[PDB]
Amino acid sequence: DSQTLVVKLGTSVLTGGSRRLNRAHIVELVRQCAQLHAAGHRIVIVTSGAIAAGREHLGYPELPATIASKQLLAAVGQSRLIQLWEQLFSIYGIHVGQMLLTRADMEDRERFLNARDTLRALLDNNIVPVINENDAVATAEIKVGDNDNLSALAAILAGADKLLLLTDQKGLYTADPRSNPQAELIKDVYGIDDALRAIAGGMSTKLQAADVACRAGIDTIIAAGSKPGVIGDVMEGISVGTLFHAQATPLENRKRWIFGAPPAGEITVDEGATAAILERGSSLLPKGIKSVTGNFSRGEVIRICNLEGRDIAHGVSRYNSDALRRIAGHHSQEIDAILGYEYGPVAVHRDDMITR
Amino acid sequence: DSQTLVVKLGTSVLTGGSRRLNRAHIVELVRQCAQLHAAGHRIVIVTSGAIAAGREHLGYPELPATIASKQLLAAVGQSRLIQLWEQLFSIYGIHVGQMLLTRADMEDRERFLNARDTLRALLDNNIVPVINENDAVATAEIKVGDNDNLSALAAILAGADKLLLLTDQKGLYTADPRSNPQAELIKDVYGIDDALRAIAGGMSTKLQAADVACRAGIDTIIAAGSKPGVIGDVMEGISVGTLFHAQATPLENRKRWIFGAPPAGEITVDEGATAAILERGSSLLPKGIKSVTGNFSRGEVIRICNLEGRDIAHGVSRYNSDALRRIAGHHSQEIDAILGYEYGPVAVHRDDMITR
Amino acid sequence: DSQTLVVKLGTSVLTGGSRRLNRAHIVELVRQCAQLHAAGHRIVIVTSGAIAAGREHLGYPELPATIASKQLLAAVGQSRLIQLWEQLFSIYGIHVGQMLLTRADMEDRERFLNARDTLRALLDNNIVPVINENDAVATAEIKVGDNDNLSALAAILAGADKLLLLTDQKGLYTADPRSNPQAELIKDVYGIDDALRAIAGGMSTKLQAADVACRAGIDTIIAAGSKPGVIGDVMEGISVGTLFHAQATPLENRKRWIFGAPPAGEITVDEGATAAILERGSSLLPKGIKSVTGNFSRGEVIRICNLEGRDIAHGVSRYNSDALRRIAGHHSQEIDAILGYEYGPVAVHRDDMITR
Amino acid sequence: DSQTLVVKLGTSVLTGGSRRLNRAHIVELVRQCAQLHAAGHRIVIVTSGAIAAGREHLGYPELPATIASKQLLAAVGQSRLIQLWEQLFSIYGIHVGQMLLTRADMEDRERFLNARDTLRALLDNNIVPVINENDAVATAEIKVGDNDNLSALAAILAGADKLLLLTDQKGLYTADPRSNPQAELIKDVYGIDDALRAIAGGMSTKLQAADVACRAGIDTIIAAGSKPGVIGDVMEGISVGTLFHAQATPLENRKRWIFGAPPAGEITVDEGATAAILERGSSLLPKGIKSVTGNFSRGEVIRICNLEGRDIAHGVSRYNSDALRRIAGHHSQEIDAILGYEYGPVAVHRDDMITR
Amino acid sequence: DSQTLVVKLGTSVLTGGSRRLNRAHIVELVRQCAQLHAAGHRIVIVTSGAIAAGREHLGYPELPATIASKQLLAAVGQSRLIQLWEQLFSIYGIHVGQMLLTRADMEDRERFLNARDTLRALLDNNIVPVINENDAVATAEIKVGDNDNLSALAAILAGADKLLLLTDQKGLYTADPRSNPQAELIKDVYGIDDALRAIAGGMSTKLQAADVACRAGIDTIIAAGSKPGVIGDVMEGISVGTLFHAQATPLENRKRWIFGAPPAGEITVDEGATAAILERGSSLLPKGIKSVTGNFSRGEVIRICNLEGRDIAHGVSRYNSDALRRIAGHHSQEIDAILGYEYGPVAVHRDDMITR
Repeated sequence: DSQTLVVKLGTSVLTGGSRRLNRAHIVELVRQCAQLHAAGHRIVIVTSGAIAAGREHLGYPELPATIASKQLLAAVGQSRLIQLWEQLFSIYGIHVGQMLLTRADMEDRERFLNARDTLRALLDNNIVPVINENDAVATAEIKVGDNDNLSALAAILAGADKLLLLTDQKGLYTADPRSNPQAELIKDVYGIDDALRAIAGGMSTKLQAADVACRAGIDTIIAAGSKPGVIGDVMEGISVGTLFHAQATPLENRKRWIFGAPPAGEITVDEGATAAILERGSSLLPKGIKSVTGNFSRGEVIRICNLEGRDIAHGVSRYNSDALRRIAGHHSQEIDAILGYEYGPVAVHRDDMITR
Repeated sequence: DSQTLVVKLGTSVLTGGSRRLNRAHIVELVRQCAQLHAAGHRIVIVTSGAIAAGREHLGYPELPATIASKQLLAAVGQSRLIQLWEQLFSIYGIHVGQMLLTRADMEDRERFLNARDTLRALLDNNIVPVINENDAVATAEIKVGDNDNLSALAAILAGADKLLLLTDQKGLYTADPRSNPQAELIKDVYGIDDALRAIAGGMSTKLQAADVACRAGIDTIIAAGSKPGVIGDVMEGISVGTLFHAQATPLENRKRWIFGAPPAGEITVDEGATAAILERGSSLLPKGIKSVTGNFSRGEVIRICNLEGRDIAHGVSRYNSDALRRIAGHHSQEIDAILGYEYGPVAVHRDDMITR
Repeated sequence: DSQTLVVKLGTSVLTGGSRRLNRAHIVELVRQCAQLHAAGHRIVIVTSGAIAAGREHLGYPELPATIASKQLLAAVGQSRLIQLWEQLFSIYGIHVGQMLLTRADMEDRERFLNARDTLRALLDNNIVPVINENDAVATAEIKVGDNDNLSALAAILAGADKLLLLTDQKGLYTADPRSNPQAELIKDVYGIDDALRAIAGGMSTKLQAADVACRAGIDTIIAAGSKPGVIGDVMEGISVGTLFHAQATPLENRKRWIFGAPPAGEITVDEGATAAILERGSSLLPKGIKSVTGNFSRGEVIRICNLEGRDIAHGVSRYNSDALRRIAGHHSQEIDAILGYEYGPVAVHRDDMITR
Repeated sequence: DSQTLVVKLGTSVLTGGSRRLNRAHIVELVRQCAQLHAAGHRIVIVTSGAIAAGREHLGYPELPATIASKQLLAAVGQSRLIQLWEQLFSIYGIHVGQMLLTRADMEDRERFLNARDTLRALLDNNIVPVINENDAVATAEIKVGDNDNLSALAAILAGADKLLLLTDQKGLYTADPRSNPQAELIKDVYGIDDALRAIAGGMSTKLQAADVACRAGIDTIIAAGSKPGVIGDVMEGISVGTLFHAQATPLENRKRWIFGAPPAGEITVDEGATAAILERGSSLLPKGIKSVTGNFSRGEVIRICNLEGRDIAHGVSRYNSDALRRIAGHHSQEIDAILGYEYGPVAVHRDDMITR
Repeated sequence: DSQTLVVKLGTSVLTGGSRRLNRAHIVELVRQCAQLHAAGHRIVIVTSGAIAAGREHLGYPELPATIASKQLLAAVGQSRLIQLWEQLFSIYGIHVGQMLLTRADMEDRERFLNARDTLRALLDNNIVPVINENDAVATAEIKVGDNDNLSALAAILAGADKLLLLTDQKGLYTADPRSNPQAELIKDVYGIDDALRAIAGGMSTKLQAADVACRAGIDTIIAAGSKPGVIGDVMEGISVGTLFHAQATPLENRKRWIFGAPPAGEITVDEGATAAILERGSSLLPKGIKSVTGNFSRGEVIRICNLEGRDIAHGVSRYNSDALRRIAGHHSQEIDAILGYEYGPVAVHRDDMITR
């Protein structure tokens, strides 16, 4: 039962509050993640703290406290941090891939598909992808976000089963633990309500990310990074901190994604392909394509109809309208010859359409 | 209560029986050693497996099975292994210094003193020294030995309190554990006897090293590398394997070292340094020297006598006879100007002399 | 026509007088050496400046000006310098190997043979050997030498054709170039006479090294490191600086080495082996051996005589007397089975004997 | 949704009725299997016809028609056929492993476990295992069986989802197709009854194997080898021939396997391990073992009880009683050190007990 | 004077201590075996090292150190090693047959007979049988045995005259050759005793195999694989290593085998067959069979009595009781017609019977 887990590490966890990175905690977490990976699970890491790496690499220079200095430090520390991550993960024989993503890329239909394909390839080739925010084109408000929303976006993109948010605190408490001895850590949360938001006054960003993940059908866990073996316990299901149960199911999220917008086009599908899609729930092949109507790009939701014209399914196109028209009615092995490139042997994946 | 601990790691422990180094076990042991170092103790590491590092670095070439190939692989793997040790120890902010030693250097009087000085400087500057055998000028008869005797020699050189020999077995057993369910692990050994040698049939080299270490007053412990927290337990004194108690005391070993060979010279000492040596057991400074007789080199044992001629102490010279003659009666700050170099402010250290 | 070249790089050349290594000059020299290596020649590098690398790696600490500090710095600088050398040589796809040597090993009969075998293996497997001085057991007087004599010793050990000593000066001048405008660069030297040592007043160590190398039949060239393409021009025979012609031939040096000491033993050789040795000048195999008389270690010069008893040749034994006695009369492929190790298929190599 | 499919190929299918193997059909089936493997599935191949390979390799000698000749031909053709299979599978970059199994081995408790572990390793390392019957120790009656029962045994061992029995005929017919034009191929069979046995008079062996597989909870399909794309259609679920539905569930088969015999021993399990087994259904670790009672070998079903002695589960031991006693209470990484070998880090796998 | 020889080659001999098979040594040994085969003798080869072949074929993958990995490697190395053996033997025009056997097969009465018949057919058709342990169903303790006991079992099965065990050492030594120069090679051994077992400490397995072979009346020789022409000298009779003379005679071994267990049945034999058995020592034919009493399987020891009921001989049945009952009193040419198969033209072979 292999599962996909996304781990978010804040700068406070990585540095321990100091000016530099604390590599002992990082290597312990890497050991736990390597155990999980060897167990057969898929791990995706979202990290931060490139500024500390940049400061360390430059010999801690005396720079003015401007956003330009922060951008410079982030630019150097991106490379420095990826190098550190690969050095630490090479101890257990695990390769690391770098991903620089922004929210605008998530919004775009085609860029989302490209990022999903790249991440899926990375995961299928047993490579742990390290995902950070592209600070080259980011703003200060995005910098204050600390990749919290980015973690939820990455979890949605990867289709992960659990999302773990490591922080300094043990999780969510009923009241202030310092003032109230009776204040207790909340264990299970089923619905994020305004009362919970009032209780926790970047914990608010963590709650927002947890709500976003839960609305997509992904369980969210908030725990303390300093807790030993926290990742393994989260993987096993043992309670270590505040848990946010998934409000919906992944199929609901797929329906929401497919039917969120009206179709941008329609294509004609032969009878055999129609039967395969309906009876067996198979993906759509370019051979069964008979006619392409309208104009659209790769990743846009399109309408699928049989020869009779009846709506049979709604799905996401893996090719643009022109390419689909050109490769219609050909064997999947000739797509590269016809187009000069290939996005895969299928026109619409089975998991990417809703049959109706 | 700072103590000096020497850890010996065979190729079996490092590689786990494979063709390549297993870095998970090594990083765990490094974590334990770093905890001990942070606790304030001094750690010296004797390592092997340069051949494995050389094989891995060269892309595993198909070299002929010859001693020349082994020397080739050792030459490359020395640098590769020191690099690996430095990378692993830098995680906890600890620097690593390389030292290559042979038994011939230990036998020599002057080279022993030079190696001791280098190791003492490394230990005083909070740097973990990594000791290996110089395979460029080595022979196969010690290549089969796997640094077992070199570990004891290094323990003697460093003035260590405990010597730990990590191995595959849990230690020493009364009988064969496989054949005899009643066979149990021997916990304490006070005198290495012929019966013990007959019991263990390469445990023989480890027994010889343990005997050599115990004869010099150093406790020897044999344990299993795979045992979790072995180094910490050994440091605390908890029983984890076969323990060989020290048959002698460090004072006895010093007496043996001083009186092992006849004095190679004699020096004359004024009354002030005589009172310093006798009443307080202080070291000897070049100011107190009045006359130097005989020819000797650095490290030779010399005879110390007062103005009358009565013998007061025997000690190990830190300068050769010519240098002592040239710097006699001068302040310690002028040694560098007079000679062009210096070996310290004292002519004979208090710990290298025996008052009588 | 492959040739063996030994390049000695002092600390002044490596650092340019600064406190840290200047990697631009080093990478240029590495480019020249890589060109020569790809051309089919054999390159041996004698380096220095470990103290600079140790200072740089430690963050330039405020160590007291003591020899203990120098040894402390060298202990880390050795590893750092070898890492730098391998990084620079890996650009041109050339592997490197570390060899730590002392003059005492060169004086020894057996350690000399072991070092020669290791170096020959390194050279035959297309690996550039980097030779330095073992500072763990070295003295201050050796430290002030700066590997001038070690360079000549390594040149003799490697059987090199040319020894190149890079320095700051352009070469050797008849008079002081600064004071006397007409003072010019001496081009060729045929004998190091008293006048030459009078002219050059640390140039004296370089003259001593050149004398040692030329006495063994190796051409010594003194040039300036900053000169562009100096190594290539030295290889092609162009004049770039003072050249010291070889006073003797390698055959004369071999005779001096063989007949320097009386033979330590004697062996009896078959008539077939006699025919191989006398007419054809071949090596000696263990099959032809019948009786070994006397006790000797590996590397000792022994006497070879036929069955009737007359001397035929004197050579250097590759095995000790006991091993030769045990393996005499067996095929060369059984040596490992008989002894548990081997030093090669021949008992006395052709180049290590003088037929008479 | 990866699935494990076992394909059995008879001699008639491989040779097409000729004296020699017909490699065109074999390479077509290999192409289909390679497509399935690249799709992410697991394939196990049971083959025959080694006698034909032996005849072809020996140049078709004129041997007497005795069982000894057939045994010799099988002995040569085993190697020849494995070589042919690996050559054909290397075209698509798939490695092939050979396993020789007999029914008596499956009957043994320990040999069954060893074979299962070997097959699981082969499948997990993406290697197609080719399974045949060891004809060296087999009898003539076993030879007439044509690996039909062996195919079902291998399917049970691998835990396959479907079993395909290629044959000359299209499958099972209601009547004789030649005599009766109204005779039709039976598509689905839910229970093998005596009427079906009477209908088909080695088709009977095929029915026996199908019944054995169905009673184990594995679907059995009988089709014609000459049918194009038969394997792909079979795995996709398209009907191509007689289908035998699974009478029982895999959990029923596991219960039958576990409770077939009374436990041969009992062990004591700590409270934490008891909670892990009960609450989470995890496997048993050697650390949680507290006492081993009775004598048993690896693979035997044993009784698991908590500290209170209550019977909590029944499972299959991966180690013998002596090894379990010796390694009880130790961390899994020390099993190899204690025993000299390791059967895995767990005592009993979670799939290998029934919690009660 | 044709003789049968069994040669056992350990992994150390095959690989020379490296990670891969050294084919020069193997081809030399194959050349010697081919010369012997051409001379008219019979050769049986027992080999190991499938793990090395599996590692080489799979591109030396990085597998975890577990017995599962060893089984995975062996599953491919078996085919690779058989292919290598047949490739090397085809140079001299000799075919090779594969035989996978285990000790349990030797224990079984009928499997022993089947293996003996297969091996006899292979030998009679000038095919060298290559024998290895079936690692699919083997245990770790079987792997550590290195086919030593299996070699003796195969020698017993084949009825070989000599058994040759190639090893790294030159043979059995009175004392340690390294420590004691007076230690010499024990040329002849007539009885394996406690002192011999104490002298040699995997030499113990070799001694056990030699004892087993000697008690069966087969000479055992331990020599060094690297020795040139060892196989030819062994066949000729030259002393190349420790020789273990046969303690018993083949007739004694046959009597021990026959009378090891009481007869499982009895048959009635006509007077002509009785006369042939007693006077001429001929084998028993199905024609002379008069009655079959009791039930038994092929290979079981049965009791032979004449018409009067007097016991005449004890032998081993080549058929089961039912088959003998069915074919009793019929000609040998009709056995195949009656049974559909034939185990030979005789009921009990003369060499398998003991007249009494």
